[PDB]
Amino acid sequence: SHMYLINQNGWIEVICGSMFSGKSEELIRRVRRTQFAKQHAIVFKPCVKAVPVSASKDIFKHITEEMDVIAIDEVQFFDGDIVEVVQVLANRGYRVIVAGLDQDFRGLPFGQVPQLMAIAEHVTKLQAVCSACGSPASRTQRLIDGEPAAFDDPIILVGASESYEPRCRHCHAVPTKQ
Amino acid sequence: SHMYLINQNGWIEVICGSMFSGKSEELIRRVRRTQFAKQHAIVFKPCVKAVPVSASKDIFKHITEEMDVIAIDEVQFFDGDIVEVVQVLANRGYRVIVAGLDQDFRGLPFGQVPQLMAIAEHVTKLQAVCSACGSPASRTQRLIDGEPAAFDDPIILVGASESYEPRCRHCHAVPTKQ
Amino acid sequence: SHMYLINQNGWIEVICGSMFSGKSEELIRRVRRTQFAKQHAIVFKPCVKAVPVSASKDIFKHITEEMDVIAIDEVQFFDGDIVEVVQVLANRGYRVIVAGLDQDFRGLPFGQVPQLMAIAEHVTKLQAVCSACGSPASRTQRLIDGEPAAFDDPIILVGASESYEPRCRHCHAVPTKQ
Amino acid sequence: SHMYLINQNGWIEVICGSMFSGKSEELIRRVRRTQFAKQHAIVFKPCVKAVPVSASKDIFKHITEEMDVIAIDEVQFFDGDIVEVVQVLANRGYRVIVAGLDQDFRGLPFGQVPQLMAIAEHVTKLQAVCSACGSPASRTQRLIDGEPAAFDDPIILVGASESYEPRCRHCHAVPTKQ
Ligand SMILES: Cc1cn([C@H]2C[C@H](O)[C@@H](CO)O2)c(=O)[nH]c1=O
Ligand SMILES: Cc1cn([C@H]2C[C@H](O)[C@@H](CO)O2)c(=O)[nH]c1=O
Ligand SMILES: Cc1cn([C@H]2C[C@H](O)[C@@H](CO)O2)c(=O)[nH]c1=O
Ligand SMILES: Cc1cn([C@H]2C[C@H](O)[C@@H](CO)O2)c(=O)[nH]c1=O
Ligand SMILES: [Zn+2]
Ligand SMILES: [Zn+2]
Ligand SMILES: [Zn+2]
Ligand SMILES: [Zn+2]
Repeated sequence: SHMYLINQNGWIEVICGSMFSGKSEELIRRVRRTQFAKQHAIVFKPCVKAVPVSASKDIFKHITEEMDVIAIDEVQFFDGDIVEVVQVLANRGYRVIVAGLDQDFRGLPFGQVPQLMAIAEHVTKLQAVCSACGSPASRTQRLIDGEPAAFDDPIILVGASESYEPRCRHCHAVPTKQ
Repeated sequence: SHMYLINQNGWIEVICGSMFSGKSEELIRRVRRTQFAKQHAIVFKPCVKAVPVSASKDIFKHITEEMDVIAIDEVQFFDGDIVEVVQVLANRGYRVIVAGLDQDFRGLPFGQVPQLMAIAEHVTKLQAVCSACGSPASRTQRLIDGEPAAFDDPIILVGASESYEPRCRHCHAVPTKQ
Repeated sequence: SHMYLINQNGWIEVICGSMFSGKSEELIRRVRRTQFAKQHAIVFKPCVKAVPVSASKDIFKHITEEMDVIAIDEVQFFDGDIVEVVQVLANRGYRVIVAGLDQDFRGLPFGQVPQLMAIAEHVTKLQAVCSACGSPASRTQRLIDGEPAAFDDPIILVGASESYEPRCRHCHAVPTKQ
Repeated sequence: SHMYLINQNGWIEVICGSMFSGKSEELIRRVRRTQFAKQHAIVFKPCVKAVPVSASKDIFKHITEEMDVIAIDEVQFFDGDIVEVVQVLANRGYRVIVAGLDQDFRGLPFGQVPQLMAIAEHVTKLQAVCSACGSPASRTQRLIDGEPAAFDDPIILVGASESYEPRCRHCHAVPTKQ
């Protein structure tokens, strides 16, 4: 015979975009509306309380039937389970709100974020303002001593303003070796 | 003869919605992207610095050719000039970002906000979560000692949580005399 | 004593923008999703069937308890009742979808559209592409024999391509007498 | 030495969602605004003119310096090159508009659509109305003789109403063997 688990009407909201676009601020705006309504919310991170986790499946250990809203920040960093983990959470009737980068510094899709964008009921893509020219940005520029990082430098490198900048595609510079 | 002033490509962004929807937080998110880009921003209020003003036309006194972005919060409160003031600012090439309530406590259009929504290049309408039932809110409920305010009580009454609550239309209650 | 009619969770969606932005096409897209779901829809116009009406209150005569979705096109043209008419429809539990111009040819708010934008749960503002320069348009330019219409010519003038064009604010030209 | 090709300010717009959500209609709305502005547009499909192509890289053969806008429908069907092909088109200064399913019938990410959603400047996710319950849909249900298709049936199966239906997640049924 065939098996069928009946999903509940939870859902997923994805917030994504380059660094500096206010993804985390928008996650928190949404979460805050939640509290004015007196719902129970929890926020997860890698490394209302914010709870660090080393694996996606660890999220389960921290959850209750009491809880209404599950937020996860910096999702690009989450492991390969994260797609399944959020699907199951939504299927259980939770509002799952998820924020992370769409693209790494090369302009390539970051981690499981594209998959989350695909399965999500709602997607919000935020833009920053380009540092070089003032028009809408859609990229994170990595700089090293003022110089644009090469296409071959590591995908993951934890940092902030000291290494990163928002740019439109025109101003985005990712040099390759020949 | 006929006169013609050539507008520049400034524009208007309206952020609106009931109390508690995060209008001001979203104004500030937008303004903050501005600073990461090193643009000059100013924020106006009734009663990056926040500058109180008693009339809309007073905004002009505080502006420069240096400045790039003009934000105005709590726009429902601004006088009858505000439509013209923002049109002229945009026409001068500024990015004008404006936040205020769409509706008063009766569910009726608040101040000049509907007109601003009409002339604006961008409109963003934010929703809170309903306090009574947990579904998307689109109204501000006024309560007085737990009781829903009558349709005849003043349009303007400055307050916060001690008198106000977000609700969907179903849960919104505005009683009338007979 | 005080009276209170309990609203149902109907709602309003406003679609607005300059001529040529595809307001009517988007109204119909939405309406069409409705039919794939086997809901009962009706469309109203001034002058699934499209039904002309000379007054807003006339809409009532054409409605049923069977019906689920009420669409109204060219709302700028509707009389002063239209705000109340749509509020009551929503309050009765209908999905009310409404399309019309945000601005007349002068760049001023058109009819009751700003009020509808204020009371609506959802607002969608569509942009066309500017004819003069190719960037996003937000205005309807009126031309008469190639020449930009004066600020004093009538507010209402029924027409299409033979008199009208979409423009950004920079390219929008509304001359005034001196 | 290192190589650097300077991108132009073209961009990508993704339109996605379940079957029946009006993706193609919205592609055409956008394309049509283009024509009112007198820009040169072309539309591509798998199998203003609509041009069938068997490989993504074939798109190049059909393009000019004259052309301004490149639309591609049913993108889930396009091969592994499509991400690169659209990146390069945007990088060359074209407005690239792309429409396809976010999810296959199992609720899993379809083809290269998630990657396109990640690299795109704009993402629009459209919802249909659920056939079973009338609330917003976010899934395509596959039915075979009235019965929900198993999780193991082929990923690709060309069809329309005779096999497919839009549903919310609650009503979506994808049975598995045990
Ligand atoms: C753009 C980018 C950011 N990051 C990191 C830097 C920050 O710590 C984090 C985004 O907040 O992601 C990468 O690891 N790789 C990248 O390509
Ligand atoms: C909803 C509502 C708010 N307000 C006030 C209360 C707050 O001070 C402000 C919104 O932040 O507006 C009114 O004056 N009238 C109203 O109907
Ligand atoms: C822009 C504009 C359009 N119209 C009319 C022309 C069209 O018939 C209709 C929009 O489809 O509105 C006006 O009457 N006044 C205006 O200012
Ligand atoms: C939902 C779904 C649609 N399709 C096909 C059916 C249609 O021909 C096309 C969407 O228009 O994609 C699949 O091949 N697999 C799927 O899972
Ligand atoms: Zn730039
Ligand atoms: Zn409610
Ligand atoms: Zn223009
Ligand atoms: Zn359903």
